[PDB]
Amino acid sequence: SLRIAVTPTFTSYFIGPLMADFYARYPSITLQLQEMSQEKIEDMLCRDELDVGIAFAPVHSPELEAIPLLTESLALVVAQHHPLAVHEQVALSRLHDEKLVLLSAEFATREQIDHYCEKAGLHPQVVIEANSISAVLELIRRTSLSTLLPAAIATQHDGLKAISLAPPLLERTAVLLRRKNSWQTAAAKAFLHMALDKCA
Amino acid sequence: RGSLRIAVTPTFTSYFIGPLMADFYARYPSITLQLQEMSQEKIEDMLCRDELDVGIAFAPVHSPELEAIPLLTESLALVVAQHHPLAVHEQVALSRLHDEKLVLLSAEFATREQIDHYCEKAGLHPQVVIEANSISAVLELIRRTSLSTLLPAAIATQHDGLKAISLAPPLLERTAVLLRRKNSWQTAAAKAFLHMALDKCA
Repeated sequence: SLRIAVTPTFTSYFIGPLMADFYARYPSITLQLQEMSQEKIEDMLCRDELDVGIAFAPVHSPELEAIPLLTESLALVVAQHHPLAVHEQVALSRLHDEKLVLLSAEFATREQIDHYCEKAGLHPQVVIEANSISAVLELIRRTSLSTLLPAAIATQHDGLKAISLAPPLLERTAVLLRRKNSWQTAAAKAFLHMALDKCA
Repeated sequence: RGSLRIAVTPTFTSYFIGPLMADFYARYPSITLQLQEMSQEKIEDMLCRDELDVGIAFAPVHSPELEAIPLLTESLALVVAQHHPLAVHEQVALSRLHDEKLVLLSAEFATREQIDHYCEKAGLHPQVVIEANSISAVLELIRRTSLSTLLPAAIATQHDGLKAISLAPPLLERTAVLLRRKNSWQTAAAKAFLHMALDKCA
């Protein structure tokens, strides 16, 4: 009965493949996956309500151990018919003229976006906000709007492309979390190992 | 030149609201849009407090101060990947669920609540090997395995690698509804949105 929790960005590109592979390898293990804020993941782990979590550094809880997983970098994600979809990379200043669909303020990703946009002197117009990554992706594929999301998400979807931002806007280190000195089951350990191999 | 605050229950995020909002935006680019998926209860509550302009959920509505407009009928289907053994059929007997290993939404979702209730009622107790608090995650799991899930048939249409198999005796059918607080006049945008919502279901 492996209980997994991840911050919202991972749901859109990381966890699906990994869990599918794990299930295929170990069909007898019942899986539970929940996406939620990092704070809630850290708290639930402390209370042994979860076996493994996936979030970002820095971890706020001392009783938790963090193992670097990968680097997540924000890109301008657009549909193939977007004017900028022709480039592989674009200058950060381009954001000024972009009409964006973004995740709402309760998402850590949106918080970081605002902070670093402010820091870089960028204030693009946000015409649409949604509290769902899937909703944002749907909106971008059907319009000429763009969004700011981890580049890894575009790879998962055909009609979407991730445009790297010249001076990068946001880079974060994804981490695997587990409560220290509270030992793991064979399934949990296998899962952690699989998560690392996939990122190797 | 105004704003439009929309709320919808989870299933609509996966097939209905995306196309509708994209069309609305294209038609009225000057209107700022805000979309939030949440439980029906929270949608009804927020509407009563004028914290939303329009909501989409299901009958029956519990709040008297809200007006409901029938939108469409949502029926649960067995959603599988094209390589699923049953993907060859367009319809299967409900008894098939017994042998299915399912990936379902967790207990906090009304959709899961209804699934459990009607399965119990029909004398069906399929094995649930994976639970997730996200429709997207469920879909990704189904695409990559030979498991199946129970979701609105309309979702499969949106995804190529997925097929919705109709259930002989249906399992669950719900009336989707548009919600707006009565006697509290709507903006031009809100009214336009409602009309567009209906046209797309016409």
